[PDB]
Amino acid sequence: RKTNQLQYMQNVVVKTLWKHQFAWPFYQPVDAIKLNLPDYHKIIKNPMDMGTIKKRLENNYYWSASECMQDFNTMFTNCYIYNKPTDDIVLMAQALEKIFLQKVAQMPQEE
Ligand SMILES: Nc1ccc2n[nH]c(Br)c2c1
Repeated sequence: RKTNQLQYMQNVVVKTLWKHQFAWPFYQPVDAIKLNLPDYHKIIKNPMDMGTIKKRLENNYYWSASECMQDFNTMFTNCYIYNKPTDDIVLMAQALEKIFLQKVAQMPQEE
C-alpha cells in the first residue's frame, strides 16, 4: 500500500489533472522528433511528463510524496524553460499548475 499522500497524488492530483481538457500534451514524454522540437534534449536536462508520473504511482515507484511533487514541478518548469510566454502550451501548463498547487495545498497528513 502506498502512503496516504501518494494515494492522494494518484487519486486526486493525477486523476483531476488527467481529466482536464489541457492535459493531453503531458500524457507521454516529449518526443522531440515527432514534435519537431530542435535541441529539446540539449536544453531540458531532466524530462518529465504526467504519463510517467502516473506510471510511477501505479507501479509503486515513489518512496514518499515529495518525490512525486518534484516530478510535477520538473514537468511544468521544463515547459516554461523551452517555450516563450505567448505560446499556447505555456497557457495550458499554467492552468494545470494552478490546479496542482491548489490540490497539493490540501494534501493529507500521514497517520
Ligand atoms: N517541455 C515541453 C516543451 C515544449 C513542448 N511542446 N509540446 C510539449 Br507536450 C512540450 C513540452
